[PDB]
Amino acid sequence: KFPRVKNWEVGSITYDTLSAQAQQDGPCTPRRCLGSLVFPAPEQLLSQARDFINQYYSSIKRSGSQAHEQRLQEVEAEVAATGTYQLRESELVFGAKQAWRNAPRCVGRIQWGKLQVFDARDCRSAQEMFTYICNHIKYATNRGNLRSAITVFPQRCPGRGDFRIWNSQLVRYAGYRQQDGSVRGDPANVEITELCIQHGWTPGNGRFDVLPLLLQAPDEPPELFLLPPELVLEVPLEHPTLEWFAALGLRWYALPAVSNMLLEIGGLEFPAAPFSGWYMSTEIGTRNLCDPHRYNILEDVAVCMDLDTRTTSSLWKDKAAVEINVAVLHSYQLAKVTIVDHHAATASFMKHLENEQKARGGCPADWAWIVPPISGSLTPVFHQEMVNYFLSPAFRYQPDPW
Amino acid sequence: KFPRVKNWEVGSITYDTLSAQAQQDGPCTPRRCLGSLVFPEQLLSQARDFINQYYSSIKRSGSQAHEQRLQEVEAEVAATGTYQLRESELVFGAKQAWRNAPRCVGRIQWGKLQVFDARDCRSAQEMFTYICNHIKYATNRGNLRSAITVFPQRCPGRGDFRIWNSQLVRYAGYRQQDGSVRGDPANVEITELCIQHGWTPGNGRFDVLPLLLQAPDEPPELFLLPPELVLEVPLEHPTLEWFAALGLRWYALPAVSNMLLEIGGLEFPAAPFSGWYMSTEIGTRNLCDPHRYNILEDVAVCMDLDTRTTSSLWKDKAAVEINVAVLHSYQLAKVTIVDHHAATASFMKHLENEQKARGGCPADWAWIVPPISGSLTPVFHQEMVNYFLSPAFRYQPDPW
Ligand code: HEM
Ligand code: HEM
Ligand SMILES: Cc1cc(N)nc(COc2cc(CCN3CCC(F)CC3)cc(F)c2F)c1
Ligand SMILES: Cc1cc(N)nc(COc2cc(CCN3CCC(F)CC3)cc(F)c2F)c1
Ligand SMILES: C[C@H](O)[C@H](O)[C@H]1CNc2nc(N)[nH]c(=O)c2N1
Ligand SMILES: C[C@H](O)[C@H](O)[C@H]1CNc2nc(N)[nH]c(=O)c2N1
Ligand SMILES: [Ca+2]
Ligand SMILES: [Ca+2]
Ligand SMILES: [Cl-]
Ligand SMILES: [Cl-]
Ligand SMILES: [Gd]
Ligand SMILES: [Zn+2]
Repeated sequence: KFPRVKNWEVGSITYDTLSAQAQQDGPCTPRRCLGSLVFPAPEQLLSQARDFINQYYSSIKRSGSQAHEQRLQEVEAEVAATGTYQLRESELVFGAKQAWRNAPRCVGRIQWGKLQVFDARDCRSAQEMFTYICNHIKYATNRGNLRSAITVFPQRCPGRGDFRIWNSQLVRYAGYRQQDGSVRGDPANVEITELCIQHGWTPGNGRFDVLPLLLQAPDEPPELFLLPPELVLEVPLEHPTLEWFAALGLRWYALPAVSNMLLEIGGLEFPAAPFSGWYMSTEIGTRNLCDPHRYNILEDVAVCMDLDTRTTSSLWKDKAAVEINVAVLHSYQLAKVTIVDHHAATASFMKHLENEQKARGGCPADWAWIVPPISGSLTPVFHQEMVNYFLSPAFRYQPDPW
Repeated sequence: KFPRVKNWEVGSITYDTLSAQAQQDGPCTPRRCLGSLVFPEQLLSQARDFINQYYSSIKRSGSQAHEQRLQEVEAEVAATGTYQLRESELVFGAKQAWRNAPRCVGRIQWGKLQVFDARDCRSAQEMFTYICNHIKYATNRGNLRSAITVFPQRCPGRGDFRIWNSQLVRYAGYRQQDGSVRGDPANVEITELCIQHGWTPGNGRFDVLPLLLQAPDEPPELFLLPPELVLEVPLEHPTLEWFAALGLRWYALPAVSNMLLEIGGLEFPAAPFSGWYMSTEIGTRNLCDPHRYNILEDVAVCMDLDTRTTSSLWKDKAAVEINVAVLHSYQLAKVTIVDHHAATASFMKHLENEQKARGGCPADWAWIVPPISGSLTPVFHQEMVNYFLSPAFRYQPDPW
């Protein structure tokens, strides 16, 4: 049939009929589920192009119209002559919003229809690429009143290299491999930090050194660009009632801007299409600051809190982590930088699921990524069964360009 | 063909070679993953493969004893349509079924399991006696001890032994003409069955239900558990003195009673098992789930938390203190309990042991990761592979 999906908080039941439209296959089989893994041609292009055009003309309630038939005929002829085609500008906007809407691991998809799409398909150099990125960062940051945005650089085409942003995000803190084997700064960024240095970047020695951008124009080594400090909004972390917390000297940046995914629309591939929204506080407070392999501050906050860290049964870890998340939310609200906490984010996502159930009969969702990393069952998505599948247009992971 | 499995905290890689022996099929397809759903004579080949497991396990594979049990079960199935496990095979099967349970974080303990053979049971009155012995043994005055009691297997033409209750110890749930529930909302159905089959309903929030035991082809029989048999822990907080006044309690012994145990093609629809609690089961799920006791906002109000904005994390702060209360109250009463940090660390060790022992371990990430402080535990960062091995515990249709 169709997967029967239950919400255990309410007792309610839906069927995900949308999953039957899934194209690209996932990693699970009847023998074994791999849902927990992080990373698990004209006729095929036309089939994807056709389906996307159908999606576009459905969205504007013009299916089967003359304009619909003619755009299909047009895409066919371009593919027949060139082996590829070009999106109309309207199709690109629609495609990027659909890719977000289709992203199973994104809890912020209530917002998918409110996405500023910057068309950078006529970009020609790394320098111009940097200008686009700075305007993106300026637009999206908006002095702390964050606006979702994506900039789409030229599509992959035969006979020419890709545009690529080497950095995984537009704003990342350096992670300097200390000589012991430890890291100063963000350990997630040791590799890209070493690539920046190797490409001419004079490194700092702080824990919150903003990395430069390594931008790759087609058939070119990456070129290094320093973000103007006034462009990179940061929030000093303090706690509303733990006054020593500010002395920890913690900071995070305003703008989460993923820059290393591939955007796929109607068979066309955009290997450089950085996108940004605003943070959910648990990404900063729990993951970025408390992961053992990230900044790993949990035990130092707990010790400062004078918690009994000798036994796990005191739940000092849970107490310290809550306060770190309180500090993150308080600090962003204090600095007037958009942020959403995980209760509000997951409530909005439940509303997204209900909208998508009526709109499309389902919503691809990756439960382990939608459930926040603290307080899981205190949010409503915990009790919501979810079906994970791949729709297109899509954001996709891609090999690192080096 | 062998799934690569990464630990993101350490960077370590293993390959799950055990998944290739997945006996049955799970709910997932290449088209769509359904891992988050709670409920997704040829009997000879099952029986054969289990016997091979058993003798491989005692390093007697292909031996004379192996070849003899083989032909024995063959002849038994030919004579009777079913066959009987040797007592030791039953012990090995019960332990394996636990060991193969992907959603159980407690499997570091899988080798210590007291198996109680009740296959000689008939009538519900005998069920009740086997069950009180289990309960007394497993409770052990708060020094909790894992156990299973195996009742007679399903066989053709004969009815089934069924414990109608989902656990041996369940709190009642009652409704009123404001729609709400007093007691445990999860037990409204079993509670009205007990009423309909005789039981006199209390009016409390922690009224222990009676047992509805059913022998083959008779109706289920009410049995009341003796009060001195069901060890409960009044919940108090080490520093929030008003917490005691909320009158919260839970019971010592988690004893699942409604799952089907499957061994070498045989099926036991009544084989209750028990361990001890992980504290987040009580403090987070049973007390704080919106459809269970749902006490979170009650506690937050008593903590003078700001419940009118989500961003004060009042739900998170209240939940931690409820779990602290649970841990403190079980320790004070000297009832075995384990916190989610210690439990997930032990499961990591179990994964390492199982990787060496059989090249993998079926694990359902969504159930291994605790419902609070997820990424603060090491299992959050451990990729896992979920598949079905046999012997196994399975869900089964309710007996009505
Ligand atoms: C506006 C507020 C937004 C919020 C609160 C939000 C939140 C999140 C969170 C918490 C995750 C999990 C990431 C992780 O833990 O690694 C995620 C993933 C993701 N987000 Fe959203 N996001 C927002 C905007 C966007 C936008 C504007 C796009 C694209 C246009 C987008 C696309 C994605 C994708 C593709 C992923 C999945 C990456 C992966 O598969 O690992 N998000 N988001
Ligand atoms: C001894 C300490 C034990 C601990 C701390 C423990 C912990 C847990 C937890 C937290 C779950 C998830 C259940 C839920 O949240 O709904 C679970 C499931 C399970 N346990 Fe264990 N358990 C223990 C003993 C046992 C024993 C002795 C058996 C059988 C011999 C067993 C068999 C199972 C099975 C079959 C499940 C899956 C049930 C489901 O799908 O919800 N467990 N356990
Ligand atoms: C727009 C937006 C808003 C918001 N609030 N949050 C996000 C976070 O989006 C992503 C986060 C990550 C984390 C890196 N993750 C670590 C382990 C492995 F290295 C795999 C990569 C990866 C990724 F691909 C993402 F898309 C995005
Ligand atoms: C021995 C032991 C120790 C321990 N510490 N914990 C457990 C908990 O084992 C189980 C928990 C549940 C959750 C119930 N829930 C009801 C609503 C729906 F029907 C889905 C299931 C079901 C179940 F079948 C279990 F086995 C067992
Ligand atoms: C092993 C596991 O899949 C991995 O650590 C995942 C789990 N869920 C997650 N969920 C989110 N939102 N982000 C993550 O990085 C992860 N990590
Ligand atoms: C929808 C979701 O799969 C369901 O609520 C699961 C999630 N993980 C769980 N994990 C545990 N330990 N116990 C549960 O009951 C659940 N419920
Ligand atoms: Ca009324
Ligand atoms: Ca108040
Ligand atoms: Cl991040
Ligand atoms: Cl329980
Ligand atoms: Gd203070
Ligand atoms: Zn799956």
